[PDB]
Amino acid sequence: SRLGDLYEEEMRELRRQVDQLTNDKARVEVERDNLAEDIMRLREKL
Amino acid sequence: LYEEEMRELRRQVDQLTNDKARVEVERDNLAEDIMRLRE
Repeated sequence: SRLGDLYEEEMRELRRQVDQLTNDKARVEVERDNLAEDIMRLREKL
Repeated sequence: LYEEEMRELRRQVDQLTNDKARVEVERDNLAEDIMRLRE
């Protein structure tokens, strides 16, 4: 009943949080690597 | 067998959550060093 459907509402919500974090994490990695690029450039300008 | 899913997605989320907190620290320390540099 409401029980059968509730689990689907979870798997949905859970796989949704995954995709969120999966993305947000990729996006932080990019912030990260880029800050490093920036440090490299600033360093070669010595 | 349904739990296996509900608990994997549940772990997978905890993993990502930790992985992302970690990468945020990496990023932020980088940003702080850039400040330390230009500063």
